[PDB]
Amino acid sequence: DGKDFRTDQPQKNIPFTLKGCGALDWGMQSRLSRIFNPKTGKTVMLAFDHGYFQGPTTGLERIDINIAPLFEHADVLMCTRGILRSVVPPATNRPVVLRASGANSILAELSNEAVALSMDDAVRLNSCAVAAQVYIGSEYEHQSIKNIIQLVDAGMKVGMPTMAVTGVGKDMVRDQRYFSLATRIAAEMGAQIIATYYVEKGFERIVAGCPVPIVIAGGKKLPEREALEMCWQAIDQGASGVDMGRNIFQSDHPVAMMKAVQAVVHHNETADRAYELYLSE
Amino acid sequence: DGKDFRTDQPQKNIPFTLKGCGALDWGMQSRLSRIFNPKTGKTVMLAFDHGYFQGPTTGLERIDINIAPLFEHADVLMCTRGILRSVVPPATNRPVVLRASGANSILAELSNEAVALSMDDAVRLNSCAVAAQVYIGSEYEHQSIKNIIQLVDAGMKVGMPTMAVTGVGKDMVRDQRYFSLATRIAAEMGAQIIATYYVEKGFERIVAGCPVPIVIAGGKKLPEREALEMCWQAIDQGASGVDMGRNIFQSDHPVAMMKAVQAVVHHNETADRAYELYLSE
Amino acid sequence: DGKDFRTDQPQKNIPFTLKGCGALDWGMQSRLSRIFNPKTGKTVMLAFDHGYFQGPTTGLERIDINIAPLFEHADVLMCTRGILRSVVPPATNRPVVLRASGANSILAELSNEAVALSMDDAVRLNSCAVAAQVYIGSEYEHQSIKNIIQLVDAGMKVGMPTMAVTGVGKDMVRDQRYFSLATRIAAEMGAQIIATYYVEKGFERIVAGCPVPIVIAGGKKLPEREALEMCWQAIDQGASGVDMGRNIFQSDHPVAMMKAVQAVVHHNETADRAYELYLSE
Amino acid sequence: DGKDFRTDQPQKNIPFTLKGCGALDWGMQSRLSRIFNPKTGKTVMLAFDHGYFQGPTTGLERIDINIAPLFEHADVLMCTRGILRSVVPPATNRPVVLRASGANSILAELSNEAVALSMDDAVRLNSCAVAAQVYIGSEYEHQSIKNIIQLVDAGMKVGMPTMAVTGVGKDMVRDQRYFSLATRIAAEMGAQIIATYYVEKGFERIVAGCPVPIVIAGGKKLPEREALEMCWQAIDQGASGVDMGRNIFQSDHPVAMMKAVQAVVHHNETADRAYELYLSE
Amino acid sequence: DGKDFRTDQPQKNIPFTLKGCGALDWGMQSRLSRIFNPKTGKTVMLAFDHGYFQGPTTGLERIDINIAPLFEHADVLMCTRGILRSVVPPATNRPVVLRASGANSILAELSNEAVALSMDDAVRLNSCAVAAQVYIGSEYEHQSIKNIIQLVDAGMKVGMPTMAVTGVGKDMVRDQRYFSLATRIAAEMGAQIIATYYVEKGFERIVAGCPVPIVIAGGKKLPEREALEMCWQAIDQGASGVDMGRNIFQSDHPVAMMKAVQAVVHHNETADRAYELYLSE
Ligand SMILES: CC(=O)[C@@H](O)C(=O)COP(=O)(O)O
Ligand SMILES: CC(=O)[C@@H](O)C(=O)COP(=O)(O)O
Ligand SMILES: CC(=O)[C@@H](O)C(=O)COP(=O)(O)O
Ligand SMILES: CC(=O)[C@@H](O)C(=O)COP(=O)(O)O
Ligand SMILES: CC(=O)[C@@H](O)C(=O)COP(=O)(O)O
Repeated sequence: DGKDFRTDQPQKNIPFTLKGCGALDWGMQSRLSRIFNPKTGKTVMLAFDHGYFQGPTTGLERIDINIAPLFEHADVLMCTRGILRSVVPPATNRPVVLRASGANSILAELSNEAVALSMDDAVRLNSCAVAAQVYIGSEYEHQSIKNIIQLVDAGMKVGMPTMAVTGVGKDMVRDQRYFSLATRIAAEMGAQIIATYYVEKGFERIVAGCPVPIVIAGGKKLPEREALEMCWQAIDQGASGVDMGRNIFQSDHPVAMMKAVQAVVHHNETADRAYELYLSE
Repeated sequence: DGKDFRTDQPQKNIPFTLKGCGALDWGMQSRLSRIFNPKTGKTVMLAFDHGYFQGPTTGLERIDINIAPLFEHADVLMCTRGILRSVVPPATNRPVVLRASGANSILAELSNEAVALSMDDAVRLNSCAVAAQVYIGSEYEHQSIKNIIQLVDAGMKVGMPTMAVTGVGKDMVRDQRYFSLATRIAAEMGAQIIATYYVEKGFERIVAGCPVPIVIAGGKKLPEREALEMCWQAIDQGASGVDMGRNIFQSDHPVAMMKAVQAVVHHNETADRAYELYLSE
Repeated sequence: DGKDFRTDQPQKNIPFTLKGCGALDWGMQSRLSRIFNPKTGKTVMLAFDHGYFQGPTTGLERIDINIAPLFEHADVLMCTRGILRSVVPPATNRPVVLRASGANSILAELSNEAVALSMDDAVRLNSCAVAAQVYIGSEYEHQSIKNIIQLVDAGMKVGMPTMAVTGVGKDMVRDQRYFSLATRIAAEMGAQIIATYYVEKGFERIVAGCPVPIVIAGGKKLPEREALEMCWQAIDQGASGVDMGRNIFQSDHPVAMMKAVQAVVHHNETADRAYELYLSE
Repeated sequence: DGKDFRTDQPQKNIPFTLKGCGALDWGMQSRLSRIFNPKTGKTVMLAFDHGYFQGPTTGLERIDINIAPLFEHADVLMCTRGILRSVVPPATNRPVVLRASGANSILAELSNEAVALSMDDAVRLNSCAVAAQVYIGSEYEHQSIKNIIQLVDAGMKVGMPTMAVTGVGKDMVRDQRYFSLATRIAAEMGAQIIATYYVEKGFERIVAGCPVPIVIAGGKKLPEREALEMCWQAIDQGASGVDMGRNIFQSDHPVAMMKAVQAVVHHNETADRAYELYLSE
Repeated sequence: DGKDFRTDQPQKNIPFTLKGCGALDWGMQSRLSRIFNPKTGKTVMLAFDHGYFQGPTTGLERIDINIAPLFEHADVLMCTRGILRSVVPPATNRPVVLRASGANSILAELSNEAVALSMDDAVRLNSCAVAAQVYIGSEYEHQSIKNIIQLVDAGMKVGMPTMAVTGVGKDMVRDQRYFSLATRIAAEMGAQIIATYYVEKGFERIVAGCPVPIVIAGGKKLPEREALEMCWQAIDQGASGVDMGRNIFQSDHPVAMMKAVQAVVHHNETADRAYELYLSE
C-alpha cells in the first residue's frame, strides 16, 4: 500500500530518430542500432567483402592476419559467410553485415549477380543486415533490382534489415543525377540502408532524396590521409557513415587509419585534423 | 535542374505517441490508428459480440435493426466473424475488432474458452485487431493465457494487434490488485490492447502499471447518468478509451448515449453536459 | 418475457453497389470501401509512387516535406513500401495502395516489370489494395499480365484487391479501341480496380466495357484549369475516380488543388464552379 | 464503329438476397445457391447420414435400394463420404452436404464428436457444404463448438459453407430459449447454415435471432399428416427449408412424401393440401 | 604482384573459450558473445520479467522509469516481448534474453507454464537467447522439460540459445543434490545457458557437474553486503555470472548497486570493497 505506481507521472513514448526508420518493428530497429550508433546516427563499416567476385584482393589475401587485428576497431564488420565462419572469430563481438549476393566475377559480366545466401542462413549467423548490389543502367539491372526485393520480402518476415549498395561498373558516369536515381530506387523498393559513392556536386541531393540512412563507399585506396575530406564532406552533407573498403586494409597504417575515420564521422572532426592521429605510428 | 531537395532541411522522424506502441511495424501502428484516434489517442469501441456464448442477449436480438444504426456512430465495431459477415454491411466502413475466442456458453464453465478463428480469417476479413477473453483466477485460466500467446505469435507475422479482455470469474473481486495482475500478465505476454472493468478506487494504478493502452468495458446496464461518470473517471485517470456493450444498446437512446460517451472520451467533457446533450436528442 | 425479436420485420440484405464488386467476401468488400466512399462510390487517389523507376521526380524530392501535408486531403494514398515505412507516419490514417510492381527504370526498357513485394508484406502493412502495371502491346506485355495473375492468386487467399494500371509505350496510339483492349484484359484477368487514361473521344466505351471500377491516371502536368476539365468529363462519362499525381504535387498550390479535385469527383461540381473556391485559404 | 457498349445503360449489381449471405465470396455464394433454390430461397434436404453413429438404422439398411430412388426428388442430399463414394452414384447430379463430424456412437456419450473429414476431401468430393453437430449444454459442448470453429476456419479458405446442427442431449428442455441459445452460438461462430428443431411457441423468434438461413431437422417419425404441419408451421415462421431424414424414408410412400414436403416448402401450400398430394401416389 | 600471402605463416583457428560451447555454429557462438563477455566468460544479466506471472511486483510497476536507467549497467537484459516492444527502446542497443515461458499466475499453480513465444518472434525481436522455467520435482515438471526440448529444437534451426531456469517449490528443502538434478537434466536436454540458486554447501558440485555456463538467480531480497557475498561466492566457485532480478530493484541505490555486482563478477572484486560502491550518492 506504500508502493509507488507513480500515478503523477504520465507515460510518454521515447522516439526512434534514425532517419526514415521510425515506423519499424522493435527488432528491425534493434539491429539497426547495432550498425548505427544510437548517439550518433552514423556508422563506420569495415568492408572486407570484395573477394566474393574478386578473389584475393591486395590486402585481403590473408584475412586472419591483416584484417583480424582490425575487427575490434570497427563499428560493424562486413564480409561473406564463408569468410565469417572461417576466419572471423564469433568472440570478436561486433555487428555483422552479410554479403548475400554473388555469382559474378571480374572475368565475366559484373552485374550478373544472384542471391548468395538465404535469409534462413542470414538469421542463423545472427546478422544485423544483408547487403546486395543494385545495378541500374547495366546489362543485368532487372535481376539486380529483383535480388533486393527477395531479400526485402524475406527480411520483413524476420526483422532483418537489407542494405542496397548502388554498384557502378565499367565505364559509367558517376554523377549526382545517376546516384539520385540509383539510391532512391533502392530505397523506394524498400531497402533500409543505402551504400553509395561520394560525388563532388550534389551529394547533398542524393542524401536528401533518400529517405533512409546513406553510407559512403570508399573507392580505390588513396594515400593514407586522403579524402577523409571525402568522408568529412560525406558526413557534412548527410551521409550516415562510411562502409570503407581497401582504403583501410590497404592503408599501411590499418588500426591507426580508422581511429582517424571515427573522428571525422562521430567526433565531427575537421578532415585535416584526421591527420592529427598521424601516420608516425 | 529545377528540383528543390530543400537541403536546408534535414529529414525528421515523426514520433508515434500511442502508449507502449512506439516500436511496432508500420502496418500494426496503422491498424492501431484506425481504432485509437491519432490526435486524441483514445477509442469508443462498440462491443456486440456477447452472443458468442450468451446467445440473443437483450438489445442484441436483432443486430440488423437495433444495432445497424449504431455502426455509423461508432469508432470501432466489435463482433464475431459470424455477425460481421452476416448482418454488418461492408459499406459501413468502420474498423472491426474480431472476437477470436469461444467454445463456452452460459450453461457451462465460462472460462472454458479456445481460439474461435484463425489469423488467416481475421486477415481475410480485414480485421484491425483480434480479441479474446483472459480469465485470471479461474478454473481454465491457463488455456486463456495460451490463447493470447498463440494469437500474438500469429499476429506478429502479419501486423495484427491482439486485444486481451480481462474476464473475471466466480466472484473473486474485482479490486485493483486483481486487475493489475490480470492486465500486466496479459500485456507482458504480448497483447497491445487491454480491456478491463472500472473500479471506484485506484483505477489510476491499473493504467499506470500497464505498458499498453487500457480501455474499459461497460458492464451491466446502469442509469446513463451513472454510466458516463465511469467513462469520465476512467478516461480522466488514464484509460485510453472504452469498449462499451450493454450501456449503449440497452439504453432507450443508444444513438444519444453514443455521442455522450464520445463527448466524455475525446472532447474532455465533464460528465453531465455529455447527457445535457444525451437528452438534447 | 422481456425480449423483442421483432418477428414482424424480416432481415433484409443490404446490397453492395460498388460496380462489379457485388460477389466478393466481406473483407475484400471492406477494403474497397476505405478507398471508394460508399455514398459516392468514387475515389481521389494521391499517387507518389513515381520514384519507383524514376527516382526523385520533380515534386518528389521531399515526400517527407511538400507532399506529406497533403495526405489528409486525399481519399487514398498510393506509394511504395519503401516510401511508406520511411516517411509516411501511420497516424496519417488513410487507406494505402501499395506499388507492388517494379524492377524497371528510366535507363532501360520500361515495360520490364516484376512483382516488387509479396502479399505477405502487403498484409503486414494493412494495404487496401496492391497495384501493378500492365503493358499491352509492349515487349514485356506477357510478364506484366503474369504479375497481375500472380497478385490476384495471392490476393484471393487473403481478400486483398488488385489494381491494374495500363502501361503505355513510346510506340503506341492511345485511343478508345486500345484502352478497351488494355483495361478489359486486366479486368478479365481478375483485377477489381483498373487505372487508365482519359481519351477525348470514346472514353464512355472504355468505362462501359470494363466490368469493374475505372480510375483516371493523372497524365502530363496541366494547368490546373485543364485538369479539372479532364476530371469533370471522365466522371461525367462514368469514371469511378482519379489516380492523380503531378497535376497535384507539381501544382504550385497542392492542397487547394485536391479540394478542387474532390469537388469535381464527389460533389458533382462543374469544372468552372469547381474553380470557384479553388483559391480559398 | 458499329460496336454496341450501350453506354446509355450503367452496369448495376444484381443482389444476392439469401439471408445473411450477402457478404460472401462468389464461390461460397455459388455453393449455397445449389442448396437453396434462388427462386424460393428454400430447400428440401434429404438427410441419410444417420449411420455415422447409429449403424444400419431403420429405413436406411439399404441406401442403394430404398433411398437411391429418392435422390432425384430431393434438392440436396446429406450423407457421409463413406455412403457418398460407395452407394451414391456421381451421375445423380444433385447437391451433396457432407457429414464432417463423427467418432461417436449410440453405445457411448453422444456429444463426444470430433471432425470426421478434412476440408481437403470435401473439396475432392465436390461438396456444397460440410456439416457438424453442436452440442450445447452437453459434456462435450466445448469440443462440439470447437469442431465447428475448425471447419469454419477451413471452409473460409476454400469457399465452403459450414452447417451447424444443434445436437441436443438429453436430459434437457427443447424450448425456444435453448434453441435460440444453441443456434445463435453456432451462427455467431461462423456457420452459414443452422439446422435446429421446430418449437410450437417462439420458433419465429429462433428464426429472427439467427442472421443466416435456418433449416429444420425432421425428428423422429410422425404421422405424415402431422409432419406436413410441422413443415407448414416452420416455413410460415421464417424457416428457409427442411433437413428431413426419418419423416421421409420411414414413410411407406417416401417419394409422395417429399412431393408433399416440396409443396409446403417451395410452393407455399397448406398442410392439408400438401397432404392430398401426399396421396395421389 | 603487390600480394602478400605470408606462405611462411599458417592460418590458425581461434579457440572459442566459453564453457561447453566449443562445438557450436558461428551464429550461436556469436549470440553467446553478446551475453557472456569474451574477456571474462562472465555476464551480469538484468532480469525484470517477474511480472509475467506476478503482475506489478514492487519495483516493476513502471519499467520505463525505475528500470530504464539501469539498462546502462548490465551485460544482458532479461524480459518478455510485451515489456520489450512497449517500454524498452531499440536505441538501448543491448543484448536481450526473452522470457519464452508463461501461462501461469500467482493465483494458480506456478509450475503450470507453457511456451510463451514463437521462435519466429524471438528472431523477429533479435533475441540473443530465449529462456524458460524448468520445474523438476513439481506436479507439472513433465511439460516444463518439454518446453525446454521444444525451444532448443526451434532454436537449433536458427542458432538461438535456450536458457533453462530451475523452478523450485516449498515442497523441497532446496539443496545441492537437487539443483544438481535440475541444472544437469536441462543441459542434458540441450539448454546452453543454466540459471540456478546458490546453496551455501556444495555449490561447487553444481557448476562442475554442469557442462554449460551457469548464472545464479538473485532469489528473494537479502541485504546487499551478503547478497554480494552470494555473488562473490558463486562466481569464485565457478559460476559464470548473474541473472539478477529482485536484489537490484530492491535498493534505494539500484543504479549504484549494480556497479558493486558489476565489479565482483567481472573483476573478482572483494564482496566488501563492494558494499560501499555507494559513494557520494
Ligand atoms: C562489390 C563492391 O562494391 C565492394 O568493392 C565494396 O563495396 C567494398 O567497398 P569499396 O572498397 O569498394 O569502397
Ligand atoms: C464479458 C463481456 O461481457 C464482454 O462481452 C465485454 O467485454 C463487452 O463489454 P459490456 O457489454 O460488459 O460493456
Ligand atoms: C505509373 C505512373 O506513372 C503512375 O504514377 C501515374 O501515372 C499516376 O500519376 P500521374 O503521374 O499520372 O499524375
Ligand atoms: C444425424 C442427424 O440426426 C441429421 O442428419 C438429421 O437431423 C436427419 O433428420 P431426422 O432423421 O431428424 O428427420
Ligand atoms: C522465479 C524468479 O523470480 C525469476 O524471475 C528470477 O529468479 C530472476 O532473478 P531473482 O528474482 O532471483 O533476482
